[PDB]
Amino acid sequence: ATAAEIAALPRQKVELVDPPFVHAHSQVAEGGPKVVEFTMVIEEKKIVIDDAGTEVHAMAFNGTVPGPLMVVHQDDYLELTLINPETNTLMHNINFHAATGALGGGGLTEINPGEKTILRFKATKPGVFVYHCAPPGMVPWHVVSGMNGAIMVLPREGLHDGKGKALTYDKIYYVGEQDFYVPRDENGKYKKYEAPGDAYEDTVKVMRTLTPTHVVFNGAVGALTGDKAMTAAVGEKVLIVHSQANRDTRPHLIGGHGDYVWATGKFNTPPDVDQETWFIPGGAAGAAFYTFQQPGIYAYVNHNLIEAFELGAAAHFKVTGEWNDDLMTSVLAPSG
Amino acid sequence: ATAAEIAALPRQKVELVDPPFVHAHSQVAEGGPKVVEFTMVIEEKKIVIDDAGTEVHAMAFNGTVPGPLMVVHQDDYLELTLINPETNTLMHNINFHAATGALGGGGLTEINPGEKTILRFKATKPGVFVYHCAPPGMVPWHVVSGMNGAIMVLPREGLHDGKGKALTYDKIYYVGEQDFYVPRDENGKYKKYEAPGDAYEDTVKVMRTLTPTHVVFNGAVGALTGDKAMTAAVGEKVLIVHSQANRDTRPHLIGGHGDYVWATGKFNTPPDVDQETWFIPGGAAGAAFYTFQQPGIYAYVNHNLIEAFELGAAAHFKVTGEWNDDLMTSVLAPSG
Amino acid sequence: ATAAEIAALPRQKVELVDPPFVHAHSQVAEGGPKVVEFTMVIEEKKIVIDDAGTEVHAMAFNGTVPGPLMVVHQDDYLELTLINPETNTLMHNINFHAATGALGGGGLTEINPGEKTILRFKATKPGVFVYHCAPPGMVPWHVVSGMNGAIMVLPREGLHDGKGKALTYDKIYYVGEQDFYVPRDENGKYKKYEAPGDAYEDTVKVMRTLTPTHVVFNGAVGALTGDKAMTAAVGEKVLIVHSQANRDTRPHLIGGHGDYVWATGKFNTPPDVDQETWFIPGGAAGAAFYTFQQPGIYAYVNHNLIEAFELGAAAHFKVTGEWNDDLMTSVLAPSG
Ligand SMILES: O=N[O-]
Ligand SMILES: O=N[O-]
Ligand SMILES: O=N[O-]
Ligand SMILES: [Cu+2]
Ligand SMILES: [Cu+2]
Ligand SMILES: [Cu+2]
Ligand SMILES: [Cu+2]
Ligand SMILES: [Cu+2]
Ligand SMILES: [Cu+2]
Ligand SMILES: [Cu+2]
Ligand SMILES: [Cu+2]
Ligand SMILES: [Cu+2]
Repeated sequence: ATAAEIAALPRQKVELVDPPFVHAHSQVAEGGPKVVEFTMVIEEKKIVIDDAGTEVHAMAFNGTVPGPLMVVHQDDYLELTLINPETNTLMHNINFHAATGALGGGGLTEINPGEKTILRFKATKPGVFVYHCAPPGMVPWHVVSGMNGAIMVLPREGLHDGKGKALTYDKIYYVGEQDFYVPRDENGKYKKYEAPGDAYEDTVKVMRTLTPTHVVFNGAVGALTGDKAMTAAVGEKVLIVHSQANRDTRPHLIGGHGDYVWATGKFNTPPDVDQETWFIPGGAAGAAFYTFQQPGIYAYVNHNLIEAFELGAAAHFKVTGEWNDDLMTSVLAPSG
Repeated sequence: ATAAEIAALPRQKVELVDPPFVHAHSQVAEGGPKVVEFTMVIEEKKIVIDDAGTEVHAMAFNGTVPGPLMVVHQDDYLELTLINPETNTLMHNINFHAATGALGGGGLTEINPGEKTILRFKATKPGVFVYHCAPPGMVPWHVVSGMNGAIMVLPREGLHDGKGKALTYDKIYYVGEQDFYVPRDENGKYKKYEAPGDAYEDTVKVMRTLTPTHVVFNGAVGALTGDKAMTAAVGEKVLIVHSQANRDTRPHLIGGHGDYVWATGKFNTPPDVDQETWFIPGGAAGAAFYTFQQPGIYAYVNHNLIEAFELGAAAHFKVTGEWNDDLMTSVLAPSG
Repeated sequence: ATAAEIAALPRQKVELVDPPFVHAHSQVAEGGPKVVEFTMVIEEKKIVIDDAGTEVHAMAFNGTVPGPLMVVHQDDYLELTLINPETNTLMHNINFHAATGALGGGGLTEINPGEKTILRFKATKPGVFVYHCAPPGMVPWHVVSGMNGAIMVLPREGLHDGKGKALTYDKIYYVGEQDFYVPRDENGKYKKYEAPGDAYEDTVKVMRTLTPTHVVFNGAVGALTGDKAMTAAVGEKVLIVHSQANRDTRPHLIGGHGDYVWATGKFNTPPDVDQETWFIPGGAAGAAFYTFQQPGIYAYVNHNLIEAFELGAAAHFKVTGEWNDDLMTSVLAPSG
């Protein structure tokens, strides 16, 4: 496509929504190729990641951890206006694993506080992909400070299983998993810092142990529980998009399954089926499609149970509906 | 199926056998759907896991670590009678990754010492699946104390390769891999405790490092080596079911391969072929099919060689038969 | 084939080249089955792995880390002459994951300093496979000292996608990833030893932590950058073979993708497509096929960014050619 043909394409401005929600979109593409426009302001901010009050000097796209999920269709163009407010102190940029060239866009988006840039790339490959900041000299630090998210490039024809049959979800949720490495003092207590820079040296030491102090969904322990628990109903089809820009994870829906799982996150790669626990490597996004068959509370976790229950990697799904005794029933309740 | 149709289904009691062995079963289903009945008594007991007398207060389904392998066919019902003797001191339950609803059955099987419960679930998805105890608030602890196992839900038509060609094994083994986190004193000696709960705090501290002190098969270092090595003969087709309820593993048959490997452990997902080393994520089970071609001793290991030879993740296969010089031969034996 | 039939097969002597380059070969088999001959001399030498002068007493096949990549075709016979110089002090052998029998050849190739041996095996399974030393009693040690490599067993008819379409690469590179566990003194400084055996004890304690001090490509930090960066040009098809003999890895081409990826490294297992980041379990090799579309410098890393940018797992690709504004363009360059 020439610059003229591209400039002639229709454009649609999209308003991003905070994770785990996803902005309105059409599973099946509307018309031909479009230039989808997104805008994100980078915010360096202090966030609390657990009930104890542990602090992290986050570097958040659109002000959230993970950054929001941008959705486009294959062969559409994603035009991102990225802003780094003069209130920030570090240089930032963005790298789309979905894009091709200049380190995923990182080599063309280096912006200092008080600057902005607009990047456009053709979404040539369908699937879910990770995106993260990557400043030459402190890549891992920025990413484990929460500066990452994901995008979804849907086939123009929507989703299908490995045999041509359509897969249409009723709901979609984006679970961004984050590994945090918070310094501790001699008492084993998490340390606090005045500015993000102050924590760098101590943090790097923790990072080198390759042992995160916290592994959380949506920026904090329990962030997707209670009133923030995700929801569904028996019969409802749900697509759960999951990303981890730095460390491996192994998603598992307790009480359920991944009926169709694109574990590698790429739609032209047939999804695995009837999965109990799938695997997403650090630096990637994956997606699972499931039709709920039983009501009740479900937990969605990274299945290294220590990471799930001791480190923070557990979310909840509240599901309404009629219980199915054929699928499961208590013949004899706990009794003497 | 109607209420009457389900109640009319044949009920069959099956006696379990200890791992790595598997109870008698047929690969191709014999007759229509059945309600297969199993009973397991829970045992809390101290076990030694290495040659240094290191102890673990194990929580074992049916008295073994891993728990035994239950085998049923797709659409059969698995009805488990779970017993927690008055001699035990902890609460227990069971979570079947193969089941649908109530956290895999955990929310319906919480039993205190002196109680029993009967759970029935329809095995709707074919594959090998992990099962483990999962008491709200103490999941990882009981799981890494050995309270986990697996089940195999065979297709009613038996196993087949990605092309539809049947795969019939002559024998089957179940290797359950366990990550243990044993506390050590300031001198580096593993500590001993009077009761399970006494070790809780120290153990959780070790668990948080995400670094197991031991990684073993069948509950102890060397449990499947020497005189307890598994066996086979040249020409024999063997299915090796492998599980890890909490941590990733990478099985490898030294000297052999995984001719067909359902790495995700699910039969409707085509198996990978000619595998050197496969990957099973924590929270799942997988299965490898291999036809032995050469006689001799083979080592079956988790291929992070430190976990295999330093931590204990190594088993052996003793194979009888005639050597094949076409496949391999020493043209010049070691010499000056 | 009988002994006589094999002895009648044509032989071909191959000259090995140092990684990341691969010795001359043909993608499509040039003629019928033959006995491909290779010779490697084991070199026990000191190598500096980082810019801090950190040393490792390496055990290297053919004098390099990783060992060179041997290329044959399915059903050819690989005849390796392994030599252990009198100048060496340790016992060595070789285990081919691609071979069938005697622990992959390790039980037939044990050679003391001043000895040699000739092993011949039939490459019956197509794909990339790991090969490494495995001295009963100290396995993990030699392997994590750099004594491992890989070989490639191409289909007779060359490479194909999942649908049978031919995949012909213009260039091929072999990246051997290595996890090192270097002991430190009480000041956190890496220690040096005058003899290999001298570091054994100290090394074993670091290995127990399952936390490498270094994770590198081709034996050292920055080894595959600058004067050793891999090259290509827009439109060129490149196959990137990657192996890890002891620990998991998740390769990612920054700015690009893995158009076709045999993640398990086995050719009869259909490759995944449009990959952002793939996964290779410790004890295996994988291969990715990509056609560069953009010029510029690309980074190739193990996508646990701490491992890549802090521990050393990073390589570079220098690509010449013209920039493609359709795929990516900076609508608005960084500005006020
Ligand atoms: O099934 N996860 O506890
Ligand atoms: O070749 N097995 O370590
Ligand atoms: O997108 N590679 O860091
Ligand atoms: Cu940034
Ligand atoms: Cu950054
Ligand atoms: Cu990245
Ligand atoms: Cu229990
Ligand atoms: Cu329990
Ligand atoms: Cu579970
Ligand atoms: Cu050696
Ligand atoms: Cu060795
Ligand atoms: Cu090996």
